[PDB]
Amino acid sequence: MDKDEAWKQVEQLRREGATRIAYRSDDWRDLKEAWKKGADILIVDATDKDEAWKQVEQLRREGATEIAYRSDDWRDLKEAWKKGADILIVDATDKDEAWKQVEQLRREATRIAYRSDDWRDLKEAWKKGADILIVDATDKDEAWKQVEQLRREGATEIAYRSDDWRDLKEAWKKGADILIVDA
Repeated sequence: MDKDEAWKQVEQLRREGATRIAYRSDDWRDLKEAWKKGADILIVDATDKDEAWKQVEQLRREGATEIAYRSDDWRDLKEAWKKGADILIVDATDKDEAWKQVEQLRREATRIAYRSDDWRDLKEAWKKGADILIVDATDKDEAWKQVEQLRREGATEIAYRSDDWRDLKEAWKKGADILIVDA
């Protein structure tokens, strides 16, 4: 998970013409650089550091307009929204309480991004209101099959995550619109 390699993936996807590139990191400085290089969606992870909202705060001040935040903890997600995140990432393995909070805000504002390794799960989340459906099957055959099926279902804002721009480009070709470089 090397930053210089990650930035190069963003650069290559930009050269290929992608306009909805995302970048996942725990460091606002790394995210700011990815932003300058072509990433429009900046995902603050810091699933290790608690007050990772400090990172959201700094990116907000720097002027990024699409900041995402991942936590399984609805209280953390809500704080991140308050500090300027507009995309809250919830996971299939999360407690039901996580979606419950992000759904309240989504009605009122925020977008919900749902990560599952089962495409039928992702479809249900789409039907239940999720704005962004993240495919991250490490098997590429299965992952690209999930992207294809979500496109067939009409699910919108399909995302795929990889450390390799070539896999992201294949996902893009098959129907993914958001391409997450995992730094």
